[PDB]
Amino acid sequence: LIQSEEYVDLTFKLRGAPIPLDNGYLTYAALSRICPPLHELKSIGIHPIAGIPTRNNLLELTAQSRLKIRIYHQQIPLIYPYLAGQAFHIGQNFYQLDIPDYKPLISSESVYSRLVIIKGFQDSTNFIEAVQRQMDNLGIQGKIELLTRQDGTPQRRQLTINKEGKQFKVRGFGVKISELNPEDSLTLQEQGIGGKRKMMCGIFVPATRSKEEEET
RNA sequence: UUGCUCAAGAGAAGUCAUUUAAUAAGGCCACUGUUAAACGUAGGUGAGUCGUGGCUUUAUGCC
Repeated sequence: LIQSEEYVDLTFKLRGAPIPLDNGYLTYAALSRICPPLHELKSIGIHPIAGIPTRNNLLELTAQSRLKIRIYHQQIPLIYPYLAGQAFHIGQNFYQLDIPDYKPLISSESVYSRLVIIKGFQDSTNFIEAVQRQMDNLGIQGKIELLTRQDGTPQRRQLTINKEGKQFKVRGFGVKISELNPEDSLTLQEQGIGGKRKMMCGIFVPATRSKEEEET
């Protein structure tokens, strides 16, 4: 019920050809090529693109599909002229961004992260204690829950970094976090957890997306 | 047993051979969607994969 200050969500309407469901390095590299200053930013995150799933491991862009960026509201003039109204290419297709809209950061008792990556922690228990430690660093208190598939197993995801000729394997979990209170909820939403924040993973969102991800 | 009792209009046959509805035609010439305005002030979101790889002190974050 508390709208966070100093942090906003820059949302660009996204249109173009269908894209892989694991954009990650693809979208990040495209934006970095379009926006050189995006590479050197620190406290910025790119939202997972919202669109229905299509065949293979691709993702189809709808009219509601939009590129959303979480950024310090004073750092917008560093990337706005490079992104607002410009176009970026994923693979061989051209994608166009229009004038973005600002969305405030709302507090929620239960928050969700579709993907959390911590280096060197692959099992569930070590990952859980690592996220507890990360909460301890930021001084946030809450109960950690892991998103599960239809079989109840904790859900894992993989990030493919196509750096140079070799392709890289970075993997993590998707967690659901509640019992946060609005202040710590906003703190976790801005700060995020884990690494690879610009890599379309590690940021947070309300638990409605948690249930939606649980559905499929 | 009925002005009746019985009783095949039956056999066979190409409507055929040939013919351009053809020669010619501009839907054409003309039109202003003219003239004027303070944004005042308060309307929200749809979804994968499975066990360390180049930096960096395991850390923990970058590609």
